[PDB]
Amino acid sequence: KCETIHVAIVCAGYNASRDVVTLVKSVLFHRRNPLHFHLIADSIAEQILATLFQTWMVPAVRVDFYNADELKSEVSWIPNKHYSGIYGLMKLVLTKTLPANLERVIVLDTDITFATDIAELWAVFHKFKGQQVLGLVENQSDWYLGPWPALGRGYNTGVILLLLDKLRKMKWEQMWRLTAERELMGMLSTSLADQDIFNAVIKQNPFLVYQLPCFWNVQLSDHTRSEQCYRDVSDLKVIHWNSPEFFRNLYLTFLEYDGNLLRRELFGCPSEADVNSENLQKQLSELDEDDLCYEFRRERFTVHRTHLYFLHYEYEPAADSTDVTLVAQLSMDRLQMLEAICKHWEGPISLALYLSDAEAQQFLRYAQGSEVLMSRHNVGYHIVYKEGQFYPVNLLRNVAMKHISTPYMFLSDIDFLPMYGLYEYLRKSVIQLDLANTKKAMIVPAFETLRYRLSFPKSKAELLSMLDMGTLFTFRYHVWTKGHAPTNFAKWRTATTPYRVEWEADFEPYVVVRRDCPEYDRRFVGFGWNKVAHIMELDVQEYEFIVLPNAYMIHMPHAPSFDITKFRSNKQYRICLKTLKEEFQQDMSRRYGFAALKYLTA
Amino acid sequence: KCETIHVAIVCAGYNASRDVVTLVKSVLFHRRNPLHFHLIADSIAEQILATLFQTWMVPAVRVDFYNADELKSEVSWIPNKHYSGIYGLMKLVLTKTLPANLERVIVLDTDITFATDIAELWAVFHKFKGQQVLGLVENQSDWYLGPWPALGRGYNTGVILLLLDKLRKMKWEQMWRLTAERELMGMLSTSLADQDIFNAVIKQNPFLVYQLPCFWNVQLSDHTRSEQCYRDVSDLKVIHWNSPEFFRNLYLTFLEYDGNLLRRELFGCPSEADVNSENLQKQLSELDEDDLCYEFRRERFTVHRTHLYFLHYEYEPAADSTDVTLVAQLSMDRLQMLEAICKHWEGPISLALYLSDAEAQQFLRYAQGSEVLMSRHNVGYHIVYKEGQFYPVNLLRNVAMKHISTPYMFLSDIDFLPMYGLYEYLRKSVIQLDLANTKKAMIVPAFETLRYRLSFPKSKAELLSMLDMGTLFTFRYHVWTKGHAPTNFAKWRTATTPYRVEWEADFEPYVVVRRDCPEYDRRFVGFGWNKVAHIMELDVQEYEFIVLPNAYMIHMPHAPSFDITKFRSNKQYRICLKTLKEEFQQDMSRRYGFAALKYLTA
Ligand SMILES: O=C(O)[C@H]1O[C@H](OP(=O)(O)OP(=O)(O)OC[C@H]2O[C@@H](n3ccc(=O)[nH]c3=O)[C@H](O)[C@@H]2O)[C@H](O)[C@@H](O)[C@@H]1O
Ligand SMILES: O=C(O)[C@H]1O[C@H](OP(=O)(O)OP(=O)(O)OC[C@H]2O[C@@H](n3ccc(=O)[nH]c3=O)[C@H](O)[C@@H]2O)[C@H](O)[C@@H](O)[C@@H]1O
Ligand SMILES: [Mn+2]
Ligand SMILES: [Mn+2]
Repeated sequence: KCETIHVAIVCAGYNASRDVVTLVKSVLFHRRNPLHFHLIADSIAEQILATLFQTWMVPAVRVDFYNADELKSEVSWIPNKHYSGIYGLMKLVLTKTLPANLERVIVLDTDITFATDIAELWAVFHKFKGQQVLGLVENQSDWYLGPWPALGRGYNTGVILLLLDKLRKMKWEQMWRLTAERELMGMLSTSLADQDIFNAVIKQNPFLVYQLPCFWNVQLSDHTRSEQCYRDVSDLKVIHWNSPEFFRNLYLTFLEYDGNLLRRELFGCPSEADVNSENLQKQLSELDEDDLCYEFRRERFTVHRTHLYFLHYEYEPAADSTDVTLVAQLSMDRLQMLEAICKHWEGPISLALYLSDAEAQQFLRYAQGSEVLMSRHNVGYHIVYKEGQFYPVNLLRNVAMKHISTPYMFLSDIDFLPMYGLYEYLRKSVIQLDLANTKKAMIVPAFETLRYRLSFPKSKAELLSMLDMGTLFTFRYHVWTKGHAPTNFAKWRTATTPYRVEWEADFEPYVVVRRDCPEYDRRFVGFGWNKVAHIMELDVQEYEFIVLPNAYMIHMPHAPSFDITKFRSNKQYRICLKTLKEEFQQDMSRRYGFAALKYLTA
Repeated sequence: KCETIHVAIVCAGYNASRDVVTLVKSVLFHRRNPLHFHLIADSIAEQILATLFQTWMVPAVRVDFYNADELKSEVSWIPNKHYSGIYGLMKLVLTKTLPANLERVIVLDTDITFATDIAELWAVFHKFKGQQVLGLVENQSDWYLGPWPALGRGYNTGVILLLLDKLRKMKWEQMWRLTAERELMGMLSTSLADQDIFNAVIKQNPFLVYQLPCFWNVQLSDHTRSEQCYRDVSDLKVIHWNSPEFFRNLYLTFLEYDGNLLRRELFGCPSEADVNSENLQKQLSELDEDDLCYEFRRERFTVHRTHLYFLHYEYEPAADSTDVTLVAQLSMDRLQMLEAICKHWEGPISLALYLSDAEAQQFLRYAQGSEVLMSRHNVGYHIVYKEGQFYPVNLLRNVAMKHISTPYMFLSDIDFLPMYGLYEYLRKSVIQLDLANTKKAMIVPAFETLRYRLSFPKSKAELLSMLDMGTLFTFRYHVWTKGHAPTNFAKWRTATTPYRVEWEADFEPYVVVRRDCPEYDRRFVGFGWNKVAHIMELDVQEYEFIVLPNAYMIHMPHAPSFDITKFRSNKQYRICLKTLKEEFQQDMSRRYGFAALKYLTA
């Protein structure tokens, strides 16, 4: 009843990571038995998938990872032309990689979707007889009908059933190696990668292959002409999207399905105790539900499913080791800023987007449909899926900061447009002020405007002229000047060299710091006191606040978010935010003692 | 295998409508057999549920409605104090209301959630023996332990299994009527409404009751103390939320589940042909997928699940029959306007919100947590659930217009704040201009501002002064003046009486019209040409555009929506919008002929 079903998936890259996320969602939507995933992945995919499954907390799912690079030398001698690359040749060597104590496994591809319970496919293992060990579905295309030799139409490696014990007893490694060498002696190339090799083995030993029903692998490829195979669309099971209305709706069902709905244990089967799940349960049990601020404390320890590098990412290390990454976080309603930011900052960017699955797909379509975003590869998109009622601003900031590729980071905001050439200016400033060997934070002055149509200045003199004419203002000039009052804009107007300032109450500048800067406090959600706590923690750790003369950023106006609108620092939210501020002050007093006394009167 | 399962639900009110939506979602998430819902509902709930199920298009679900008011006289003689009111006493008379050809039924309450397949509960009907006909779960509270007499702890009417044929053969009506009369001779009142009466029958004839397992009705009431009943939380089936962490997560699973995922047919069972579903399938099949504008044409005919009156609504007819309803539509990112609008317009408001299920719950929490929104009952919230990629602005406008309660409607916008007292001014203007007997549209001048902090003028003179100082501008003054150019603001500055204007190219004012105004064209989605087509249709039907002297509205600035940002009338969206404009012009030429020739050069 609770028999563990083992699924082996080969993943490599960010696109493959998204595809395997979709496949795992499809499998979990129909599962009824414990699942053990064996992910053969390179480091790029391994980090993403490990973080995703750690934060996902799916009950009765055990995930293990295997170094795909170590297997490259196993297939480095086989030329390949399939778009999956060398990683497509690794499904042959799974018997060498998977643990020796495993008997049966279901090998899948990243472009597979499940419309039925995977236990039904696992039950097919009971029907194997004789020496049949590879459960394969006959190819639905005329590719092998005349390519690599195959039996009949050939078999498709999109879904495979393997009996590892029998393959190991029969020395599958030597068999497939000899078959591949013999085929490559004349073919000299592979058209469909290891799949072709599979067919070659099927030619030599047809008795090893068990022909599964066609509806276990519905290949929607070009010129498929398989209408008879899926004539009964109601009873279709597994779909393969190998293409370079019901199917579209089914795909969109899982592509936009909420993954947090999968955090429910399997009935009748014990769930293994995970450290993160146990910690979350203990912390939530410690919280008092009678307290009026229960929601905020619950959101503080809430673990959000995080998908690092949601889009393709590339980066090259800086030769001078002084590179700076723009760090910001945003929700969906701020997407219009992104392109503008990409037009101002030419350096690496690390963003944390708080999107739902539907919003994640909308953002993916927007990014793939935008020339500006597709022309830039050094922008890191880390999607933190929505959960709870409040906006985890500090959690998003921590996610963005932790996954940068540069020694220094600028803790900017998505609503702020920087000046042109600020990237090179900060790269020079870190060398000039020697931030590597000192605890110094370089403050970038913040300005705000109320006009959407703005002629962005190309120099500091033009910015001063615009300030004189009343078009621009210092940030929060009309509401709360205490935030940037210690910036000393009056001295900044005529300053030609960076100058040090001192911390004051409610100070919250925008700082360029090192990679190892202390993290934000996750206890603050929504709007208010988010950056004040971080600036206080910076000051208590002996950080020197330095204002640069020739740097500035302008806060473009934005409609109030639902966070502000609902919890506009009034009534229950104001009381809870004051309580959180008091708790943070108490923790500051306890942790550092004498060095943190001056913040009590702040 | 495909046996039809009949579920009887009593619904009354908007809160009950939301609850029954949640219950239906919970039932459909676990169903495996055809479902036939019998909804005993009053007109208020009947309209909402009929529209919701018509737009929902759930396969293998047959919904029928029964007049609950006609049954009131059947229980008008029984005093009741339960918060469900007289509608709570109707479950007794279901045998009188349901069709005589039905044998077995499952009676549910609006506060029920299903965590297991309802076919499992329907299979319990096979286990009935003897004269046991009411499948009930013993009450889990000490309410009946000492109230109305009961057997043991009593039985809970949250979930009932009825054999209608046997009840009719045994004359259940007379039995329960006599039992209720005898009990009320001494009790004189009902504490738990018909439930108490049920228990009384259980006292007289205990052999009629079949005691279901406890986990078929898990009552989470106050002082429940039933930990033993749900000690195995993994294998819990039906939850009753009769209260005035796993349970919370389970409730939020269905409260925020996407209902459009339920539009999948049951495997192995034929689906009945519905007129709306057939029309949608035919229209989508007619559309060419090779056309680059496939998405827009698909969205044109897409049927969106509509939930009329998502919150409690009250209204009183105007004595003079000249009342005007502010009609507007908005998405989530415009919620901050609502309260402001409620501070300006004291009359009835009809709004159409394009929210997802999670966004619907967020809006419900915001509205229940806001004093301004809870103090106003004449605001109609019609939620149109998200589907597709584009914003159905015209569909939302049609939904808002069609469900107003007043003879006249103002086709305003959510981004526009009206002047104080505009409600009474328009109520006087409709009488002054005699819009009842003439085809006249009263134009309200539109202005825009770029400053979020605005001192709203209390008179026209102050508005003129603000215009002179450059603080305010006419709407789209800096971008596209053609939209409100025919408004003739120069004449409006000194005008003291309403004056007629003439239609011009791309004219798009904001008009007060009658209830029977022609609807918007649903072929336009996103942003662009949405109101131009409606104004052209108004002009081609001989509507006189009248500008009022002492009326104005100010367009508060807003961050660009994702619709503008992505499809900012550029590239593919611009081409598709131009194509839609051309098609609308062709339809205008064909439908009216000579009277529509002047729009070709527009
Ligand atoms: O730096 C500051 O001075 C202030 O910045 C924000 O306050 P504010 O800008 O008024 O409010 P938002 O516009 O909601 O916050 C801006 C930042 O939050 C993000 N954001 C986006 C969308 C959303 O709904 N909520 C939200 O907080 C934006 O992407 C951006 O990074 C913080 O919430 C304050 O705690 C802080 O004092
Ligand atoms: O009112 C008008 O005359 C014009 O409104 C919009 O032009 P614009 O104001 O630039 O764009 P929006 O800000 O999208 O229009 C305001 C309306 O759009 C609604 N809205 C809200 C949110 C959203 O995502 N999309 C959207 O269209 C708002 O609720 C409000 O009713 C349309 O693009 C024009 O076709 C229409 O004629
Ligand atoms: Mn901001
Ligand atoms: Mn607008």
